[PDB]
This record gives sequence, structure tokens and C-alpha cells, in this order.
Amino acid sequence: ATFEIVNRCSYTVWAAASKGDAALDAGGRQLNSGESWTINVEPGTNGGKIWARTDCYFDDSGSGICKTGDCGGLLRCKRFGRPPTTLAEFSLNQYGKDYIDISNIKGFNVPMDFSPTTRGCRGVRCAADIVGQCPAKLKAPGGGCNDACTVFQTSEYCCTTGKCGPTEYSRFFKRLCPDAFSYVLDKPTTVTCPGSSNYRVTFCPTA
Repeated sequence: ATFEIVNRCSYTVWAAASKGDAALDAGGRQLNSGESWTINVEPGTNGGKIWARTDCYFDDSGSGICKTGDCGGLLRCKRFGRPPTTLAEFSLNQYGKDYIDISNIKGFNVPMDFSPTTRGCRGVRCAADIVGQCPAKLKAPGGGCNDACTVFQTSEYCCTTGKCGPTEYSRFFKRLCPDAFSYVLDKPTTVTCPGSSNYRVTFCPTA
């Protein structure tokens, strides 16, 4: 499946794509404002994620650090990124279908649209001004808006034990972006697409 990753932000993003223990395609690429990157994701892939990283510093060998979404200090990501990260999440070819969503469970850094290239299902978007409205206690100094689990590290927010519910912090994300997961046990906003679809992930969407 192809994923067209498009940066329409005023700033550079270092795109990342991983399934947690390995890169998807090249794993990462610098996208200056206006640039795109098309990757191939293998059929049947489960637990894939695409995200933006902001304000990265890499040397000639591809090593350094990003202010948001850093993946072990590498340009070409193998593993998932450090919060805060708006997440495009997908599993493909599961019982004949693809499953896509956007998640704020690990916070928000860059606005995102995640849409199929086919008419057979509907895309999702979280592009509200979460960083500008971020409660002070959730603000990340390097940019972005942390989820409450990252900040407070309690089950109330991290949903590690029992059955967590909405909190004032999950509600902050949910009201701004109803179509994205706001905490682990949020009512699902996963979209079912025809199996073997292709997709576009747009940073800073408008139209």
C-alpha cells in the first residue's frame, strides 16, 4: 500500500514511519514546507504509525535529536517517537479490511489529516489549534502539547490498571478533535476502509 506523506506546514517536519520494532519503508525523511514523501507499507502490516517530528538536528550520519517525536536520535526511525506526537495509526488487510485512526493518546505536535485515496471510506482529521490552547501543565517546552499520561504518570491518565475514564485533560483533546483518540479507552474513532487501500497523510491540512 502507498502512503503519500505531505507537508503543508510553514515549517519543516521530519516525517517518521514505523511499526514499533522496525522502520516502514525508509523510516524517516526530512520534508521542508511543501515537500512530499511516498512510502510503501507492506500488506498485512499491523500497528503501523506515521508522525511528524519538529525541530530536528541531525549530523551527516543521520544521528541527533528532535524536539518532538524523536525516535532514538535517528533520522530513519526504527521505533516509535517520544511524545508529544499526533499519530496516524493503521493496520492493513485484517479480515479483508484496513483500519485507520488518528490518536492524541501520546499528545499532539502537528495538525494532521489521514485520508484514503479511494472513495470507499472517509478520512479523519485533527487540525485544531491544540498547541495554542494547551493547558500550561501539558505544554512541552520543545513544542507541542503532552498527553496527561506522559506528564503525570498515573493510571488515572495512563490506563495501566483497571478501567480508566475521561479526565479534564483527555476532554481537552477530545473537544478540540472529536475524531481522534483522546485516551486509551476512548470510544473508538477507528475507520474501516476497503482492504488494500492507499492513503495520504497531510501535515497542516487546509482544504
